[PDB]
Amino acid sequence: MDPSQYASSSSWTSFLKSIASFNGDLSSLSAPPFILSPISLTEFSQYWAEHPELFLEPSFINDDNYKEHCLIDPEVESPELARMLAVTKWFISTLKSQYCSRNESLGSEKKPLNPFLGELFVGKWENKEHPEFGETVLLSEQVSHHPPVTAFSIFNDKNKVKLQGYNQIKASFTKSLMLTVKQFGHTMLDIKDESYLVTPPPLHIEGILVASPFVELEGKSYIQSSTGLLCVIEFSGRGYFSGKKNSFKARIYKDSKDSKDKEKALYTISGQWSGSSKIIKANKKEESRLFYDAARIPAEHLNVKPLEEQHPLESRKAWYDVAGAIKLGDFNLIAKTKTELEETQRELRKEEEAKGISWQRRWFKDFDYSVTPEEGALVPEKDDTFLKLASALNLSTKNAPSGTLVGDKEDRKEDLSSIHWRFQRELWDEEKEIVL
Ligand SMILES: C[C@H](CCCC(C)(C)O)[C@H]1CC[C@H]2[C@@H]3CC=C4C[C@@H](O)CC[C@]4(C)[C@H]3CC[C@]12C
Repeated sequence: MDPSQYASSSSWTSFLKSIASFNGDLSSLSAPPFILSPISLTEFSQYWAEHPELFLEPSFINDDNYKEHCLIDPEVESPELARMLAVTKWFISTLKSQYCSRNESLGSEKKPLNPFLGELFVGKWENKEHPEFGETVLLSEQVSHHPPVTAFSIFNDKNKVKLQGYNQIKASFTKSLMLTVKQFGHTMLDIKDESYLVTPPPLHIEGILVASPFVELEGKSYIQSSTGLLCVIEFSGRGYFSGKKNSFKARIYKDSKDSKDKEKALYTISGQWSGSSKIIKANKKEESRLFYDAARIPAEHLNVKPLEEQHPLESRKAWYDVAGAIKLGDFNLIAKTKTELEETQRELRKEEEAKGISWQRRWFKDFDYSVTPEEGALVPEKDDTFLKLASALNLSTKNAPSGTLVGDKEDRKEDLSSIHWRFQRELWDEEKEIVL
């Protein structure tokens, strides 16, 4: 049907009625074919680096050239600050990819494919037009199905820029049918020997009643550097804190302590992350400059090998039949193909249980950060980067919502684990089957 027919359709009405009985698992809802996306969540990891030049920029800034690598402030105080400004610009640049890509390619936000345990998605940004850049690799793996958890790493060996992280969510519907989403997990970016800890923001899905879903961000995100510098990004939409949707205000401080006083902000950035934003240095409001305009720089999609040469665990290869059925809009075929894949997985889980076998993750391992870890689990190292960055930001190391600070209600929750997924580069180095 035409999108103008979605909202009043029998299918959508049935879907909305099933929300009143939501059990916490989004996959239990009856999503009509018109609201389905043929893209799996394991693919979302690619949204962290669709602007290759911004991802790598920090690695080109040093003590001898930093003032030439800060467009909005050729008088920037230090290379550490120039790099924080670059990391902040990169982070803001990821937002349109992360949260607006389906609206552009599908017409609205839609239900992504729920990845199967073990699902992989790999590719690379060859950066052919920039030999100094080198190849940037993406590795994404579904490390959990119950609940869904995606782990990923994006790395550029040539310039020593590496990123790793994981993601999972908890969702709930309000009585007004707003889908509230809390993200869990964090991402770490290493620029040579300098590190940055990034926490994703909470969000909500609007437009459910009218069958035209879209994401709006809320809350805050943090970017804590090993240099002590901290960027605090606050999100809002429509009105109340801004005159337009997809808005934000970011402030960079010398350290976490200073972030307690907005007046101590070294720079203040404001605007729309899906559009343009300006930056002000100190309190010189009369001298604002353009910081980033998402509309001027088209996203660069990574190179993925043809389906013909993909391993059975690779996302597009595995979901091929379902994706085809979704594109055809065939109700019965979508049900048939999806059930075939998911039933096969259920059978595997039951077999492993009967034989006393467990599923082994491929390139990531869960590290128990709790004081009393499981006797067989892996434990963090001495100079763990996450621990030092979390300490500097006074961030909870428990499995609380992303960005939870020590002492917050979520951090004071009883019997809360502290297990975090970490990339094991050695496992990729010794990979014997998967290629790019
Ligand atoms: C599961 C729901 C859709 C449910 C639709 C329904 C209720 C009709 O089935 C989707 C919609 C928006 C999706 C998020 C979009 C962006 C991101 C950022 C990425 O880095 C991690 C995944 C995440 C949080 C998506 C999760 C799934 C979401 C909420």
